[PDB]
Amino acid sequence: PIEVTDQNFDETLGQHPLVLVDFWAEWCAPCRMIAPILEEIAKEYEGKLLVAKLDVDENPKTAMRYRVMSIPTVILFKDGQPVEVLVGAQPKRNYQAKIEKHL
Ligand SMILES: [Cl-]
Ligand SMILES: [Cl-]
Ligand SMILES: [Cl-]
Ligand SMILES: [Cl-]
Ligand SMILES: [Cl-]
Ligand SMILES: [Cl-]
Repeated sequence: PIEVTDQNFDETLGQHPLVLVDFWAEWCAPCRMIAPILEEIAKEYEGKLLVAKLDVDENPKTAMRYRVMSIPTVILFKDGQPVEVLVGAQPKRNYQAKIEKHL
């Protein structure tokens, strides 16, 4: 699980096939809840998926870009292009479902 920033967000996206981007903030409790879940996700799909984390407090223009207004927001990118969105703090199986739809 790596960090993405306003500078390298587009590099990372065009550099990897499948990228799961977690829009989060340090002060958010449902963020903290899915955080260990998303790295089990990272392990499970270690070779076909890159998990990235976007701090919306440090990267407001990136959050503004995709209009991420409420977090635990997870967006799936399939070829630099967004294909799935998960808006709540959710069970691991819900992420697994949308990842495998594009595997
Ligand atoms: Cl690629
Ligand atoms: Cl920014
Ligand atoms: Cl939530
Ligand atoms: Cl459950
Ligand atoms: Cl499990
Ligand atoms: Cl689950």
